[PDB]
Amino acid sequence: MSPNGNLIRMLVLFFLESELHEHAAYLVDSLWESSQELLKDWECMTELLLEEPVEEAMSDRQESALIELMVCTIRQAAEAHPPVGRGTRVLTAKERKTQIDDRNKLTEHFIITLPMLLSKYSADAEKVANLLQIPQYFDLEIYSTGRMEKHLDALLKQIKFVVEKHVESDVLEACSKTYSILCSEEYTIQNRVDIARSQLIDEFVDRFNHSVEDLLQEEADDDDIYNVLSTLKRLTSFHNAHDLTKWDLFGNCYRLLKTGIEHGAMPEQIVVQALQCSHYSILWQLVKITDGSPSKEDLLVLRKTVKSFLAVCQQCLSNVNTPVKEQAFMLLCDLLMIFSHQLMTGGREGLQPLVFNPDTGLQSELLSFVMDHVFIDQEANKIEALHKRRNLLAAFSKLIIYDIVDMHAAADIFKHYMKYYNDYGDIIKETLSKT
Repeated sequence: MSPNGNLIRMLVLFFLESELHEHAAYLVDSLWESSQELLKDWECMTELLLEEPVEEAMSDRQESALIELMVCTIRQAAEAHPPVGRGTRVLTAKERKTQIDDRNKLTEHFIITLPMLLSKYSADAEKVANLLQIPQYFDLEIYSTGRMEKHLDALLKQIKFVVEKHVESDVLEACSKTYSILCSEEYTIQNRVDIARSQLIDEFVDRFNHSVEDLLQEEADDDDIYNVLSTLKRLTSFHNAHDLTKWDLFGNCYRLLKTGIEHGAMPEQIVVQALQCSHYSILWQLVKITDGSPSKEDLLVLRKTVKSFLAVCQQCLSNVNTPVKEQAFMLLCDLLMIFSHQLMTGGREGLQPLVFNPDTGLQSELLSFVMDHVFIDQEANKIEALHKRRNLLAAFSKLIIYDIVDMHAAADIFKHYMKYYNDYGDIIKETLSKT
């Protein structure tokens, strides 16, 4: 009770202090066989995190670690297998009973306590984003069963406070996924969550719309920018996993971008978010059209929208800020692939009017960016910058293979940048082998 509390405090210390386990997941997995009983005392952990001390209180670093270890033990119990990277997975009768009983325990416990944890740690972006990895392991039917509506209401209260307090993309994405999970995975509660969600969206689409109007009518304040960016960020996070087309967000995103091209003075993060948001609006418009039985006029409406947006991304390659260029580039390579002739697979030849062949101008600009921004002359941030330039090239590579760009002009550039490997590689290879 306090005994299991000491073991968990020291387990959190051994993790943080030693360098013998880099990953909480791997530490938990390693102790799992021997210490499952301790590692699922979730009442003990939530107690440590929620109680006030008598003496010796936990540090902010230690609290952070305990939450991370707790979410790891919650996954391990729910999934009943080692974490990604330690895999190899058939369960005995007793392991399956333990999985069900564990799923039942952590669900009852965290439905009650997860709202209290979010409340207390609401301002801590890393902590809240970890805590919000928890409902995905819930046995959501229990919200009905335990006459537990009061606690669903409480989680939604606290998610609302999180989204309202925060702009970090990790936190917003955690909130977006948590609404997803609560919705379309149990009809009983689907309606209650749907109401809380659209109310949240309504309040943010109003704030976004008023701020867009503020900024464009306006000289322009620091407030005027913060308000647009901050509200747009929330809606962009959500627009990936929630169809927000009923709010015409593409319209106001389009104006923001059209203004940043024209008078050249739109802040980079507004442009990036505005591009992402527009893209998500277009993907969702596409799903409603595929699955529906769309008219001729329906197709030509979306086509005008997609042509105007391809044009905005083309133009945003010329923006001075390289995060803008990368975003525009990534979207160009997505959209040019999506609205390729691929679209007329699976008997869906109705969609021909939605097909887009990029012009020479565009293909040349999609060549330029690769030369300028994938292949550049010159810690932790640089292994991350590299994987992105990889993802950029790979996105571009798909367009080459299907002749959507000039496959020759591309390979020519791939020669030019591989030269020293084709000219000296054998000599460099053998030299290095004998050392």
